Amino acid sequence: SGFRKMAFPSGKVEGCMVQVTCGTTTLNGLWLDDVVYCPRHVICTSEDMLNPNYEDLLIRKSNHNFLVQAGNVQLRVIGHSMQNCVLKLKVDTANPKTPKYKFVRIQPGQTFSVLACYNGSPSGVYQCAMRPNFTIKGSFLNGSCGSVGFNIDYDCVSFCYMHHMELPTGVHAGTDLEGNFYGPFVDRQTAQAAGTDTTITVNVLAWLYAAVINGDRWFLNRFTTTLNDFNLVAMKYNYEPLTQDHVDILGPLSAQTGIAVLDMCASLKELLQNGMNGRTILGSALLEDEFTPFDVVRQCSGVT
Amino acid sequence: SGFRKMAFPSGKVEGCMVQVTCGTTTLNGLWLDDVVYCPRHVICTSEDMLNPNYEDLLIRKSNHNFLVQAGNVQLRVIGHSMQNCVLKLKVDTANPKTPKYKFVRIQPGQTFSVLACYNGSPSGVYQCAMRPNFTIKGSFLNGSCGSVGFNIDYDCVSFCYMHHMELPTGVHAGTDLEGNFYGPFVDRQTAQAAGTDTTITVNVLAWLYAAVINGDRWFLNRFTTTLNDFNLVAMKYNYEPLTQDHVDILGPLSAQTGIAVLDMCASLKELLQNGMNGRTILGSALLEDEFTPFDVVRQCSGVT
Ligand SMILES: CS(=O)(=O)NCC[C@@H]1CCCCN1CC(=O)Nc1cccnc1
Ligand SMILES: CS(=O)(=O)NCC[C@@H]1CCCCN1CC(=O)Nc1cccnc1
Repeated sequence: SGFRKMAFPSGKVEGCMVQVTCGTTTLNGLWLDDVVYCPRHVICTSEDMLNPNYEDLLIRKSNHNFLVQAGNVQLRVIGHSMQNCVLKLKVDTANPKTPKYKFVRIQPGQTFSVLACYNGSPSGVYQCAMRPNFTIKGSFLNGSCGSVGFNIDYDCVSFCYMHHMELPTGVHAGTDLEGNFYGPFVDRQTAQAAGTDTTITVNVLAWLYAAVINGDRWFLNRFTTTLNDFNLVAMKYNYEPLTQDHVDILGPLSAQTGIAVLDMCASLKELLQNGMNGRTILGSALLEDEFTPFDVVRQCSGVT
Repeated sequence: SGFRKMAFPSGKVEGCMVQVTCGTTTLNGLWLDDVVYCPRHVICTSEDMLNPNYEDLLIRKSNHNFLVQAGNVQLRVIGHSMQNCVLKLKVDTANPKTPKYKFVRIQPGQTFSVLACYNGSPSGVYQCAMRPNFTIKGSFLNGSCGSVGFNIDYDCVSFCYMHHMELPTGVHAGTDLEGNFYGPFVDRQTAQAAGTDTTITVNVLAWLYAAVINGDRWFLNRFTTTLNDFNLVAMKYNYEPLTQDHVDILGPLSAQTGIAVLDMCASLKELLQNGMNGRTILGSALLEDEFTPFDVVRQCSGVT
């Protein structure tokens, strides 16, 4: 009973967080095996951030200039390299708490947990989604850079995000663990505006299935629709187009509830056109889109 | 930038979760020092749950009937006792991962993180609040009993909740770590209806301060009110009465933003009377009440 915005247990990732300092800038690093990954903007001063030339700035940096501390103990840096927008600091000690891990690059609409850190110390964990405009709506202050996003499949942590910046509008941008930004963003203090933050339709549908499974059924109507008809309405409301791949992904939820995917689309179409009328669904007055179909199945089945 | 429903990092609590089985019932236990705490209903069969006599049922149980497994290894039970609605199983091994801890009994309106577990294995973490009717709106399935709620102050985990049951309406009830239920609930499969789930006014105000700090200011109006005038409106909307103690607790948020607490009350009064008009505050279409003033300060300051 009940449906909550749930993050993965963060323990495995807490065991990887370290503090990285270069000059007067301190941010977070991810320590996996004998490598510490961190945003390359750790080498910048506030005056460098306006138009940094990372290759040039890195020439003035040596291994001993990167101070890495895990807990209250210092790690010895024996190498450093830049891969895209991340620095990889080779240390002389493999992280004894390194979990089984992968680096994955997620697609928009995919959700993940963020372990927000400051000074290499965890402050909290929350669930995010990669928006269709490649931003994330996180909760990050100065010092949170290097905090990571991840998913866990039993005992393997798939790291998908590393926090790099906040845009002037308060939304967030970062990279995968190979240092490639999600979206068109760059690690520079410049005019970077996000595109349209459309709603992740397949995720809203998954959450409507979660509401039916949990007893919230008032929005179920007597209508059906087609993908093309639904998509005409979805476009109008700034919702992402629904594809047959999304319908296939919702199949297990459709099977468990006996509600055909296109019927749920028609209910969603009426919610968009009529509004909620002061009513709530799973304690929310808006259509939640940061639960994937996989998250709904996992939460409704108790996957550990 | 940004404000998220954030849970505490769960690592310290993950190191305490064990599986407890008695007969055909398997639930979760909390292993701190050489004691495993778990709901006493682990001794019940589905036929016992209708009108259980826990003292009588416990007579038929011996130490060897409680199977405790931490990871894939079995713990030896050398004693057992019932304290209120929890069982304390003494084991021969102190939990090597026992963090610094306290057992606290929270008041309604207080928030906490829940590490939802099944078979002693963590599945997810989310943030909850003890409702004014002493229920919690969690996400718990069969097997989640024994999952705990907690707060962390630097390195000391204060355990405040242990999950025991779901009411027929899908809301949740549990105890503190001394086995005393929050509210009038009992660990019996019987007619237990919750009282009015009023809104935690002081928490809504704290979240409105968080919205102002994060740029969402559209709801700020040109009015002020008094505690008595505000409370007349609060009663009408099923909001908890606001006291001078709550005003004092909001003082740091009032100071940081320069918005007098009573002025924020007047903004909240207008939001109640006029509604949101299709607008959102911190990405929500309803007034969020599961952030305490302390949570707002902690998140807005980056406490680790
Ligand atoms: C906001 S801006 O005028 O576009 N300049 C961004 C500043 C630089 C641009 C280059 C990379 C470092 N940031 C710092 C940064 O974004 N820190 C931060 C703070 C809060 C939340 N998240 C991260
Ligand atoms: C729902 S009732 O008809 O009031 N009976 C409650 C059953 C017994 C009553 C006595 C204690 C054990 N529960 C089982 C229980 O609530 N399990 C569960 C399941 C999902 C979420 N959370 C917990």
